[PDB]
Amino acid sequence: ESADLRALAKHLYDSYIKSFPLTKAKARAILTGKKSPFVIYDMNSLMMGEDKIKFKHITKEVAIRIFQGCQFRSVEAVQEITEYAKSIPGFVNLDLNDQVTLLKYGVHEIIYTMLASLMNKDGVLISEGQGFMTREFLKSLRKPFGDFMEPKFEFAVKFNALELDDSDLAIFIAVIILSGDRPGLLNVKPIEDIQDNLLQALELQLKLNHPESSQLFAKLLQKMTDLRQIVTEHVQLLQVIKKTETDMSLHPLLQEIYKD
Amino acid sequence: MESADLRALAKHLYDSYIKSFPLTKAKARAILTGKTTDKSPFVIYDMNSLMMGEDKIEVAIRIFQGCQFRSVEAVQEITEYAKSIPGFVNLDLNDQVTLLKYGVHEIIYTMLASLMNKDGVLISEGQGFMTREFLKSLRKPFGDFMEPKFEFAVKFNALELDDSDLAIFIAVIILSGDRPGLLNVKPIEDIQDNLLQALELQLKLNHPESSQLFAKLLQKMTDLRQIVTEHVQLLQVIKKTETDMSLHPLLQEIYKDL
Ligand SMILES: O=C(O)c1ccc(-c2nn(C(=O)c3c(Cl)cccc3C(F)(F)F)c3ccc(Cl)cc23)c(CNc2ccccc2)c1
Repeated sequence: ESADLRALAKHLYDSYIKSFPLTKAKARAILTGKKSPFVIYDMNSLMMGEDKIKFKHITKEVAIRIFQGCQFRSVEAVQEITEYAKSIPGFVNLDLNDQVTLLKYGVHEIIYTMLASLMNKDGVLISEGQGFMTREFLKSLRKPFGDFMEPKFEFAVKFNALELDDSDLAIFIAVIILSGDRPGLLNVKPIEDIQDNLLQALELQLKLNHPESSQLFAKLLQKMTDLRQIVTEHVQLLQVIKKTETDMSLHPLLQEIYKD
Repeated sequence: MESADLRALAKHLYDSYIKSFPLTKAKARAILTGKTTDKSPFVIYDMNSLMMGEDKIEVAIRIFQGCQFRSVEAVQEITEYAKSIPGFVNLDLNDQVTLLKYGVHEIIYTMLASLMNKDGVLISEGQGFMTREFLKSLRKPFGDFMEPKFEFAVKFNALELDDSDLAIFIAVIILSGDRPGLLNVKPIEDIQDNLLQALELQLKLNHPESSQLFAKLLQKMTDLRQIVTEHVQLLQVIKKTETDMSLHPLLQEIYKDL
């Protein structure tokens, strides 16, 4: 069934390109200077970026504005991921509650995984690659906002040293979604059955796409440990931001859209 | 590596695991499932039978200090095992220490699962058996100390690993190049690369019907990392509430800065 695993890999890659506008291939071409993006490195260039990079989220404090900007984009990504999951063979046949449970607990790990595609050591692409926020500008943010963003850079630097491309990541993402260990799942067996195929598919993909990179399969799986740990730490930052930043108050309809 | 070389590394590690850990999973299962009239444990399920166990083999504190002493013993055995992992003792000293500092706990809960079923845990080299319910009913935060380890053990034991498997898995845990503060990640990763290859072949040969067991076993490393985190936070809570309590220097040092 080797031919079958190559086929599943091809299916997921095609769906991945369609579901996610800014591919890792495209983002790397932009970061490496290969139509140049707008750069945000201080407060003034941010003010000129809102009226130039036309962020879809301007509705008075700067660090809050950035954090909520990250929140809005993440809510957009949850919809893109939801559309991608539907293409995973077997996903839409699962019990409806279980699909909702797999997406509820998986989007956070997928977002961080995919955010690494947009980062280098020096910053992160934004607005489908038209803007660029420097690591230094993010690390220097006041309050606990400065420490929210630096962990994602540290993880992305380690993670990106694996040198995965989009065809690799498309299967990795599918594998995260089909985690049979999410709390409250009603029928674990078909989820773990699908994950086995995706796991076979990822293993073959990495041997063929990285024949020199020994044990790349194992090493990528160990990155799920790091992902789970950073999602957990991130949650505890939200609780602190909710309970300390009353300036982080929103319009009730807005609070409601962004509560997840 | 060549298959014959990986089999040789697997055999070396199994051999050293038998030498370093006196109570193997094989022995613990023979005691837990029994039929054996020579290996039968005394069962501790309440306060009185605990008192009768003292004459055969605050209450919640005594138990906690019991786990602490056994934990130090486990660290000693794990440290003796690590020394046998080819390449380990040639590494920079600080990294040897760093690998053990972050590795021993994940290995302790791994091997603790061998001593557990759904109903309790072997103790005192298999001569006793403390029920899960009795531990869950301990007062203050102590009742919540041991139950996460049970939840992991039930799932982990469903993998049906034996000792030859665990020996290689334990080795892979120690040689993690992602531990905070490592100075020379490359030589650690080259060793883990060999150990990961050895584990792959071993699980394929010993569990050929167990699809993707290699992948499933590695994902269990996620669950280990989370239970270590919870344990540490409980220790900080007990430290600030029981000032009469005290820790072993080996344990003291493992918990400083995660
Ligand atoms: O394109 C994406 O998929 C994408 C996804 C996440 C982020 C981003 N999210 N984020 C969070 O805190 C966060 C995460 Cl990880 C997960 C869930 C909720 C949150 C929440 F709610 F808190 F925001 C960051 C913290 C630090 C950094 Cl450097 C980036 C992030 C970004 C960065 N911005 C962006 C804006 C426009 C266009 C492209 C990019 C992009």
